[PDB]
Amino acid sequence: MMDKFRMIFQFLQSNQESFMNGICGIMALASAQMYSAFDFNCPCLPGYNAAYSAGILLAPPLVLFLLGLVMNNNVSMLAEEWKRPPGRRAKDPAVLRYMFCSMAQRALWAPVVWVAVTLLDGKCFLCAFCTAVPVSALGNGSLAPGLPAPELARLLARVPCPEIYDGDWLLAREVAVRYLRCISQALGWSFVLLTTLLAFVVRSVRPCFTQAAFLKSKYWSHYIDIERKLFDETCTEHAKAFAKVCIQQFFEAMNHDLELGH
Amino acid sequence: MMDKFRMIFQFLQSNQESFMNGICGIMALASAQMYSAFDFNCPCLPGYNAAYSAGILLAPPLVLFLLGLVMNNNVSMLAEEWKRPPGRRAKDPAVLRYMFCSMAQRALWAPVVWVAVTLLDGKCFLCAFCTAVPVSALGNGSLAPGLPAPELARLLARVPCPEIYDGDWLLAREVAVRYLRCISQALGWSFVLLTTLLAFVVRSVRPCFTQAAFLKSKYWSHYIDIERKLFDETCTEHAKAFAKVCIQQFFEAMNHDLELGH
Amino acid sequence: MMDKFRMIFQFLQSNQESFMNGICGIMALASAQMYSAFDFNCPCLPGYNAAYSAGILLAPPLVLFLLGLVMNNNVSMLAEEWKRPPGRRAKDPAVLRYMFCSMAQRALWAPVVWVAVTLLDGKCFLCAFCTAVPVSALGNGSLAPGLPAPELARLLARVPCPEIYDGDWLLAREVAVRYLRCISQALGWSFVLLTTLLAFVVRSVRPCFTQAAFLKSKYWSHYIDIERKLFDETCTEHAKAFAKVCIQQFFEAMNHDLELGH
Amino acid sequence: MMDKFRMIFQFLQSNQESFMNGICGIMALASAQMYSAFDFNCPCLPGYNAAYSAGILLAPPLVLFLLGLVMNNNVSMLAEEWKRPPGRRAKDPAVLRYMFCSMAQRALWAPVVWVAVTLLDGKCFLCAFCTAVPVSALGNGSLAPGLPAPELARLLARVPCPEIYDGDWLLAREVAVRYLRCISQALGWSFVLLTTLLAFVVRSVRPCFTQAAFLKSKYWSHYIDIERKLFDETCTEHAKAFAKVCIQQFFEAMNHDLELGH
Amino acid sequence: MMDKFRMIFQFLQSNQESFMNGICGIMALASAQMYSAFDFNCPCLPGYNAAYSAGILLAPPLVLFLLGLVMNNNVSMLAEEWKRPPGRRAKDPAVLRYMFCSMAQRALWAPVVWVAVTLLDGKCFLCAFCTAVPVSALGNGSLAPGLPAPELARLLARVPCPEIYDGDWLLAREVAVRYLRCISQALGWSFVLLTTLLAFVVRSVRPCFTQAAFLKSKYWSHYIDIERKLFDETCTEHAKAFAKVCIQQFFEAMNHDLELGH
Amino acid sequence: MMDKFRMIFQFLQSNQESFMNGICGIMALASAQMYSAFDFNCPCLPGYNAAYSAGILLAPPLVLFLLGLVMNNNVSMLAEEWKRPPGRRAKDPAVLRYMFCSMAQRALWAPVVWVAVTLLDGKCFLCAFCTAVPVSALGNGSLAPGLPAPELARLLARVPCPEIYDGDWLLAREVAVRYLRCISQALGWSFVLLTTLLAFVVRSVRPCFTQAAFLKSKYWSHYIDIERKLFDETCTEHAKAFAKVCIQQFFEAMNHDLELGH
Repeated sequence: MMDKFRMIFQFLQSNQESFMNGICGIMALASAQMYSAFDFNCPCLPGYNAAYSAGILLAPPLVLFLLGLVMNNNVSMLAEEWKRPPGRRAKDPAVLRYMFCSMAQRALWAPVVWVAVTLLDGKCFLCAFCTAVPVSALGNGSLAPGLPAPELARLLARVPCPEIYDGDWLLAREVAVRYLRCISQALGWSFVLLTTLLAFVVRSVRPCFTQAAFLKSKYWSHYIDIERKLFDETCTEHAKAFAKVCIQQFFEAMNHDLELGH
Repeated sequence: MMDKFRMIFQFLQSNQESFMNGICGIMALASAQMYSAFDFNCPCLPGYNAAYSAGILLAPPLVLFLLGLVMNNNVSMLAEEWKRPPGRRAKDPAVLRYMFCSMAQRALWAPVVWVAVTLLDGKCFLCAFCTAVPVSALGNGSLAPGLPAPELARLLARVPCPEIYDGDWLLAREVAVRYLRCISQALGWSFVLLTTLLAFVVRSVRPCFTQAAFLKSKYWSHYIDIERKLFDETCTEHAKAFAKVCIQQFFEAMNHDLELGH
Repeated sequence: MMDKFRMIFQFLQSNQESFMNGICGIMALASAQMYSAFDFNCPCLPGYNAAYSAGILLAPPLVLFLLGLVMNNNVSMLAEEWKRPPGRRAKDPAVLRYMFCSMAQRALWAPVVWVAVTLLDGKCFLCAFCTAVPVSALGNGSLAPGLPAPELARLLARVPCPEIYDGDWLLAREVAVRYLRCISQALGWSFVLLTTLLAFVVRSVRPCFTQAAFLKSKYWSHYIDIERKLFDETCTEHAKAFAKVCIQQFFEAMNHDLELGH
Repeated sequence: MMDKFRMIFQFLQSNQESFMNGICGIMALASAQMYSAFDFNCPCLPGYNAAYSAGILLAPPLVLFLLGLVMNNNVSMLAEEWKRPPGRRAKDPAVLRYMFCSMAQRALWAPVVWVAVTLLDGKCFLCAFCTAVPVSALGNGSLAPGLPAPELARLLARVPCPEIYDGDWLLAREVAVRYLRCISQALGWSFVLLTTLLAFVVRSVRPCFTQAAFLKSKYWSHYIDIERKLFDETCTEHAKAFAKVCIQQFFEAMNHDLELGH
Repeated sequence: MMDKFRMIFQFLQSNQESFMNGICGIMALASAQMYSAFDFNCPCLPGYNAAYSAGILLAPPLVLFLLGLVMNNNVSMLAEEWKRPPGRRAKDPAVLRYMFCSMAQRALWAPVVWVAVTLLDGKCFLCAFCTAVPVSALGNGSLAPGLPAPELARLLARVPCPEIYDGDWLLAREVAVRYLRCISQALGWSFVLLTTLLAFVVRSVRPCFTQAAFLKSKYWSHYIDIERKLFDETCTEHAKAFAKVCIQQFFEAMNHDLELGH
Repeated sequence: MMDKFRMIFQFLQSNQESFMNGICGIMALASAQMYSAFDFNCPCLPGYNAAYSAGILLAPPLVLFLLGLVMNNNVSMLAEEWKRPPGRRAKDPAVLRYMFCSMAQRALWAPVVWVAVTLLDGKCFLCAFCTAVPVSALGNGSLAPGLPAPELARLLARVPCPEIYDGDWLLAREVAVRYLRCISQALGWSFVLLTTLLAFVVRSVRPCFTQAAFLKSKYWSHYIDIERKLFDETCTEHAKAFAKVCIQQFFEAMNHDLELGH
């Protein structure tokens, strides 16, 4: 099971060449790996499955999203100037609208890798649709020998839980699995395809790439840096002149000498 | 079992990019790992469980909290100036109230990771509510064949202790477990979700972020640095002039020469 | 199974000598390895195979292609100046046609390694043509003992799925496999041969290598570098003169002194 | 068993950020690990246990304490000036009392980690109170079938020694253990809690933190450094002028030439 | 199986001392290792073998050859000036003939290591001549008990495929193998001997080592370096004077000020 | 089997202190290790052995010898000036005879380590003299019960091939082996002794150590270095003045401007 995460492990061990997305690589690479040690096991009960599996395609994604906004050091400047009234805003809506949108496209790198990499291994999908398999399809001389609706859902639904499987009635194990891990791995490619193709279009066309506001932004965020870095200079400077008055008082103020004079 | 902690192990091995929270990463990453080598095993007795399990969601958290306050080098300055009377305080309540509050939000990074990572593996929860499972639910032709209340609590309660399990009466093992590790992993996400969302709000709104007092603080804590660093200069300086009087006395004072003169 | 990817692992660990193709080595080396942890298992059903196997020779290639264009920092400049009308284009079609073509030949290094390295191991090919093997050829006293067409496709088609194989009727297992992994490894060489030989011709002849436009290009792309790098200078410069007016106001504006004066 | 010590192993491997306590980390981290390779096995005899177990909560702690005082380079200066008569002491009792007390709180970091980490694994506690377990409690249809007092102590007392356990009479093995490793791990938390909370109070209040004597101390210990470092200068200086008289005598004193002159 | 390639692995890990051949060591060392992970398994059918084995002594060699020419940065200069007409060639045939020949003797280091290291392990040779072994030689009381020609080729030919071997008729397994891995390892030495001895003669005698043309060559290839390296200087220089006119326009052109003036 | 080569592996990993022999350590250390992965297995047939074993004490040595001459960068200078006529030789026979002899004593470090390290493990010797063992010596109640000459050579000769050994007739296995690995390891020491002792004599006496010609040599080989290193200076110098005439033509020659002028 180490394969899905040990890969980025040496890849992390490989080099130190990246960007903000590589800074996102600090987190989401763990998201490529955090799946590995976090186990998965479904109740194999009659109706809980379709509830439970939807838990592991919506919450842990949404967590990794919101942990992207708070993680970067900008939201206050947008949060601060939004709550204030219009007019008083020292920034145009344009620089707001852009700079707000350039937070999403750096956050979305985690919650798409953690929807691929829990489809390609199918576990998330297996416990979610096993209740409705066409049992007549490849059923070893099938025909549903008088089987009812209840007490068959409790027959099908165990399929992922291996050692507690009921038996050969209208199914083997290795044909009900290994046919739901096929359909799953079809979505996993026909999903990641559509997303990356939609990564094309975005850059390639447009949405708030105006040469005007891009300039004002990068100027501004560059300006906050020099402000913080420079304020410390005046403090340490202005403080240095102030310590000399007091520290000297400790000297010449205990005994004006040492008793250890030989 | 190495997975839960070997992950941060290479992640620790990964790089050296962090902050005070990464300084908290020095500790709490161990808290992500300290769970790994510290075993867990419940008494599997009739009433001790619900006592014992609450031991491992309140004490070891609270320890990691208080080890956060004492660990950082500020509490004296707050502790010193609080015990003194008002008026004599060389600092406003504002700089107190802020600087005191900026100790919590750096300490709380340990005691939330050690409440998630002992819910997602369910062991802490399993030995805490096994005494009340609905045995009729998925009970293999159930009906409670005349079973009493006592001598059934001692029947259910063994469920986590594997090799000492009684038997198939109104239960298998792999259906009483693997249904309490489902409910547990639901809290683990619906908890970590709520917390991180509440990490949003805090930064995003406010609570003592006033531009006034933030300034006075960082100036002040910057000032203590130069004071300590500069005091050593005068000492080593003032001492250097003093050693010359005595060290010379050792010379010219033993024999004023060596007998080894050839 | 680590062999196919652990090789580039130490090879990655080997040194840091490469180029843009070695920059492509950042990705496609993973493509040499990403096959390793991504499992493969075919439905072993009557007609799905020839559908499913074609999934793993066209989609995951095409993904690695489009992830090559978006990955490099040029497509905007081509995308921007293409949507505009002719005439307004500040660049000749020649520099366009070349610079556009020099994106393909840096992208095609991934989608040819991931068509070799899923033929040489034959798994992709095995589940794709097992339905039509000449069963009379090496069939252990063959003759098709009255076997029909249906209920034989479901007999042949299981061949890759080992533990669920039907039996010795007109076949053993280790002669239906180990004869489709021969034919496969013949394409894998007679393919990679043809491609590399076609890598010869390209460089060796020509296609838009004109000394004129190559010059204008590398000049231009060199020019964008100095523009971005130099703009930051004026900002940090022009900003530095501006901070001094405000930062001084914080000083001399809180109390014009400290109450901690002893 | 490597877990309890392999953790600090990579943690030691982690970084090199610490202080005098981290210098104590040089030793006590081994004390976190020295437990690992030093085995434990109790006599499983009738009365020796309660003797023997008390051996491994008092001696190996007390050793790690005294190895803390001697390890640091100060005790002579306190030991030297204590044996002398009062009055002649070149230092006030205050600087003595403080500087003596600042040896304990750097030594106590070892003998509290080696009392936690041999309670949380319970082995030290198991062989110490097995002689008195309430056998009627969870005793598999108990009632003490005429069992005497002697020849039952020799029945209970074997409980930790696994392969030499007598048998099922009024006990199984996995219920007499796994109920004494519960009670133990309760002290281990309710102990480490109380200690760390008492680490709060100490810093937070007081005990010889007077601004007067703290100054004189750190000045003094700073002074011993420059004295030792500077004495070597005069020696190597004063010696250099002295060697020239003799070393020249070796030259011009063997033959005033070489016979190898060609 | 790691031995054949893990050797160069630490040898690669050993040091970084080599030349263009060591640059070829970048590739062919993989060719010493690429054999390791690329499996081998022959059809064990009547006539395909002698076809199939010849596949793995001619194609994968020839690939590693052509990947040597394209890999080095010279073929264009030869390819460019060859297609042109004679007379216009700015270079003598001598510098052509030499410089063209000094491409082969740097490429031939891969396709001789991959013909040795797939003879010394004999697998390539075993599946190629098993159809004609003298069965009477060491045949355990032989005599060919009426065996025909067909239905014996299908008897011999299975010999490499271990678990599907027919049986003891006129052969054991461990005497038909372990006599074709002897004859093979004889060629492997009597081949590598002849080649290295022919490496002697080449250097030691001659073939286009003329002092005249060697000079003109190394001068020329040295000249292309300074040309490329120096062209970038004029560009970045000539561009720097050009950016100042436009970048200033962005300034003073948005608002000529900031609205954030307090 | 890793022991014979894993030793030099960490020894190689040990340090980087050596000379030309250590440069030979680059190769022959592999020769100490190349034995490890190159298998050995003898035909166990009646007469081929004494042929085959002599293959692995003469060819692979002789290869490592000739790979020593060609490997070092001197043979041309000797090869060039030997083919020429006497008189024209710019070097005395003395400097020739010495410099030629100082190639052997740097090459002979490989072909003596690969004759020791395939005697001390005896495999090379076992398959070479098993055909003539005194079977009466330690033969478990021997006497040769009417055994003929043929059909006994095929009885003895299998001895190294373990699983195909015939049986107990006049021999066990573990007494025919483990008496030919004794005699072998006697030569291995009484050989390496004689060689190293002959390494004494050589240095210690003489053979072309004349102070005259040693001087002329090391001067000469020192001179070739400065010649090659210095020639590149004039080229890059003389070329730099030449590029400026042409590179400027590319500028001012495409359009004398850019159309992108805004």
